[PDB]
Amino acid sequence: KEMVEANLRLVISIAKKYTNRGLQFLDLIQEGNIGLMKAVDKFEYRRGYKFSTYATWWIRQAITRSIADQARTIRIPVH
DNA sequence: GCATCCGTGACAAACCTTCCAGCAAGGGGAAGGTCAAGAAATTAAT
Repeated sequence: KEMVEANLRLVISIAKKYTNRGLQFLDLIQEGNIGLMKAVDKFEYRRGYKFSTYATWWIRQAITRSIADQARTIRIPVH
């Protein structure tokens, strides 16, 4: 909880590059929230990296997944 | 018990799984479509 609450600035700073008129801001924010929640258990911090750098890829994956599944009436898949 | 603030009308990029249609070059099963034999039903001799 404190890990995901200390890094909401990460999702609200990464959600600037995908602010198109397909979805609202809050859906992308809460999809990046579950992407960061997956990155918490996928972190494995013993390599010596920061959480923002590895969490950026997971949150961008969740953002692309939300813009692929949602933001379109005809649901076109992610590929 | 009185002044004052909101509804509401306005002709990215790779990575990996399952699932399904095509072209070989066609055969076979299920299901539905047409030809030559004998049997019903009519008539011209008493």
